[PDB]
Amino acid sequence: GPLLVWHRGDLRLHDHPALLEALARGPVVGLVVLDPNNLKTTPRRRAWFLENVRALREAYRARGGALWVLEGLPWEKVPEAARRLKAKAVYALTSHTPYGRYRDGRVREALPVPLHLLPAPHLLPPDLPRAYRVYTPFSRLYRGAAPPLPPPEALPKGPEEGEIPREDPGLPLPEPGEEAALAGLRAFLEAKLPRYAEERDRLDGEGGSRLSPYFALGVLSPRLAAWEAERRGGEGARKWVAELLWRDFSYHLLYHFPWMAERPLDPRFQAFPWQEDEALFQAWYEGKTGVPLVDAAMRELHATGFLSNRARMNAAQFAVKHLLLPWKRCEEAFRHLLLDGDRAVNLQGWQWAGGLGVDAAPYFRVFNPVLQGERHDPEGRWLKRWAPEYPSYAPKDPVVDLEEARRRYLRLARDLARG
Ligand SMILES: Cc1cc2nc3c(=O)[nH]c(=O)nc-3n(C[C@H](O)[C@H](O)[C@H](O)COP(=O)(O)OP(=O)(O)OC[C@H]3O[C@@H](n4cnc5c(N)ncnc54)[C@H](O)[C@@H]3O)c2cc1C
Ligand SMILES: O=c1nc2n(C[C@@H](O)[C@H](O)[C@@H](O)CO)c3cc(O)ccc3cc-2c(=O)[nH]1
Ligand SMILES: [Cl-]
Ligand SMILES: [Cl-]
Ligand SMILES: [Cl-]
Repeated sequence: GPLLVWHRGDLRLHDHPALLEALARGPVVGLVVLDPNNLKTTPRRRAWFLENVRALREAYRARGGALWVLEGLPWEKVPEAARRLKAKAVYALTSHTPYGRYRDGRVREALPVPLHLLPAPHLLPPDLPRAYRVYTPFSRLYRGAAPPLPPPEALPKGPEEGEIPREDPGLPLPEPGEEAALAGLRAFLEAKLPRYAEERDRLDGEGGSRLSPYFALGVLSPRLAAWEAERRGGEGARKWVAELLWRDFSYHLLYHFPWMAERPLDPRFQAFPWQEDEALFQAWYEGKTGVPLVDAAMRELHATGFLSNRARMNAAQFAVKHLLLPWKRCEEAFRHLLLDGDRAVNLQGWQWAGGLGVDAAPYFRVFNPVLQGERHDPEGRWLKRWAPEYPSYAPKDPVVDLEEARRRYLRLARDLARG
């Protein structure tokens, strides 16, 4: 009887504890379940996930192995596959999310064989006992990456079942699959890493790796990435690994503070008088604010499914601080546009950019959207690609009065934080 390897947000063969744990015991068959709880999302994200599942199947086939893909609720389909295959047990990487725990609990109940869950590779795990709200103390627990696990060589023969739907992303996807991811990683470490510290705050994000869409789906292990960067070493290297660690900090935060999906981490802000306003929400959402930087960011996001960190923090903070828009709606609309959209990481980013309690980032830091563009888009090349409407970073009939909006937020936030 084979062992089932159930891939979720780990669509790869390299550094995959569940895959190896299973293969060491006997023949394996891989499984992906196309779960409506994750797939009732935007076309771009459905297609990014589907095409990486397709790539993983190709990877299994190229090694002579079998990847099943079934559609439906995991607690129906996983036991289905285990019965049809006569599997002895199912292996998967632990998910520490509320839905991960719910789903895996229901799967374990419905399976008449063990579900063996192994820790996913991390730089630091999300579920350490100590809760940290601040990145520095959390980051000090990291002492360098453990070595990643090899991929299998050839995989054991088995029967393949199930179809992988072809869906329209509506935009150009990156090349899916771990072969493309690993090529991307090795090029970045070679060419860009040396100046990463000096170039990671560009509005165009061209100093960075552009690997988040692979990290989000586990197509690339963060442990392997951290290990490879550390073997490279030099100055870029420490700073880039620090950013990998921000990803793990985000999982840590949502794990210890699950209620931050509902309300600010900082309790002083839980009564902030946000101002719902359909028109303003839409102006922001569609990048029609009259603020060049913000409009460029949101138009790039709509068209591509990616945005640099420096653009994300400007676009997100503008909504929260300059527009006073309810953050939850904005957060969710933002995640749905992102190929790398990842609930914990996006929540972290929004609560950080919004001055809502992450990393004790102070309320009083308010981006000046013309200075931000001046500092992070040299000859204005980025503004020109994405909103050439605008001759400069100067706001052009902005949907709000920018200085008043600034003064208004700071007044409100000064009352709240210091009262
Ligand atoms: C408002 C806001 C929302 C965000 N939403 C998401 C999201 O849903 N999914 C997502 O993957 N990232 C999100 N980010 C984090 C970050 O901006 C992206 O991961 C980054 O832009 C990816 O570009 P890159 O791969 O070139 O990063 P690099 O600079 O090359 O960094 C390497 C990797 O480290 C991680 N990383 C880098 N910066 C951060 C960060 N600020 N926080 C957490 N991890 C980080 C990512 O996994 C990234 O691929 C958000 C940031 C903000 C401020
Ligand atoms: O196991 C799945 N994971 C999917 N995930 C990956 C996870 O959400 C996965 O369940 C883990 O994130 C939790 O173990 C997706 C992620 C996206 O960004 C977009 C689409 C999906 C779709 C699925 C899916 O159908 N099945
Ligand atoms: Cl979603
Ligand atoms: Cl177990
Ligand atoms: Cl190891």
